[PDB]
Amino acid sequence: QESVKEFLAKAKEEFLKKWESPSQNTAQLDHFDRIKTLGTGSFGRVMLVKHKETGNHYAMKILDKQKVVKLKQIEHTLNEKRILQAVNFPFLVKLEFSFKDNSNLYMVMEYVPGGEMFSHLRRIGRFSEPHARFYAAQIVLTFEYLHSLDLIYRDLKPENLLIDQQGYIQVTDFGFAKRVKGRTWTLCGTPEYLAPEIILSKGYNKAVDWWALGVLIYEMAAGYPPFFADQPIQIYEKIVSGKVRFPSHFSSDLKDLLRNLLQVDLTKRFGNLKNGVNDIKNHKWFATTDWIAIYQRKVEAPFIPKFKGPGDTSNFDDYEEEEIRVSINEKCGKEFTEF
Ligand SMILES: COC(=O)c1coc([C@@H](CO)NC(=O)C(C)(C)C)n1
Repeated sequence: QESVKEFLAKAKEEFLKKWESPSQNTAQLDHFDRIKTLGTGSFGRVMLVKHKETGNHYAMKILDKQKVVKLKQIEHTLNEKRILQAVNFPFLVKLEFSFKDNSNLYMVMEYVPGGEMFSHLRRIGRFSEPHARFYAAQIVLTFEYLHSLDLIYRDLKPENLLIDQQGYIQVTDFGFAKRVKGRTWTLCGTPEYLAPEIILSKGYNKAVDWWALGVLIYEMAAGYPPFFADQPIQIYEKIVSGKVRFPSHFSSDLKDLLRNLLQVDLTKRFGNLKNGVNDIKNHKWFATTDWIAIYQRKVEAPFIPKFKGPGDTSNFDDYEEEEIRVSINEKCGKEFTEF
């Protein structure tokens, strides 16, 4: 479709201009008040902050440079910021500022107050097929955009899909995203969502994102993932067998789509054939989807999250509140020069 082709050609031009000349050093820590920790990991955390002059709220991801180095995430953190400052799509969380100091790296993102899809899915149990399809369509369009820019996302899971004030998705966490024209090799992603070729240590490509979409759609519509088991080794055995059991409540169209996304042979997997994403967009499970209306945000969402305003944290959970310490000495300056 020439209109889609021309849209994607412009998207790639605009991405490349920012990719080749990345913004740097566009805010500083003492311009913000710290409000609350919204999540925390082995080298980073996300905190709600408020800009002291405008009053705007933001989600600030703070990465400790020394822990990034120890956990072998240098390149991944540089990928994340360089990609996020260069992309622009309705269903991606927007990076507003970035900066670093003696101790940390900071990415100041728009704050999405409705919470993770994960919380909502686990609360309700499972989504109906129309509800799962609304979210799936947004992921299909987002992956069409990213892949056209030669980006692989590599962290699709329900925790990374935030629900905005209109009930639409914002994908967050670009920590594993990478610009890859061909193959890449790093072992990364959560166990339930890993494609077989990642588990088997192969050179893999963008087809891993389409596999993960199959896992996500299955989990949204069933309430649990297709290769579930108690420990990773057992999850990995199920994935590489690719034997899947579908609930009888799944439609025949849903099972057919999922057999083609959860195809172990990556050379046969939907999204990775000659017709690319159009095998997915034209599949019968998506026959009711108006792709343009989804992109334009004209479809009424299945679910509007309950929250009181742009500062409400009630859809995220509670963590021990730790200091944001900044050393008097610069740490790991060389490794993070380009941030
Ligand atoms: C716009 O809002 C956000 O980007 C936002 C809100 O809360 C989060 C939290 C929990 O999802 N994430 C983390 O803390 C990680 C450490 C990356 C897992 N991100």
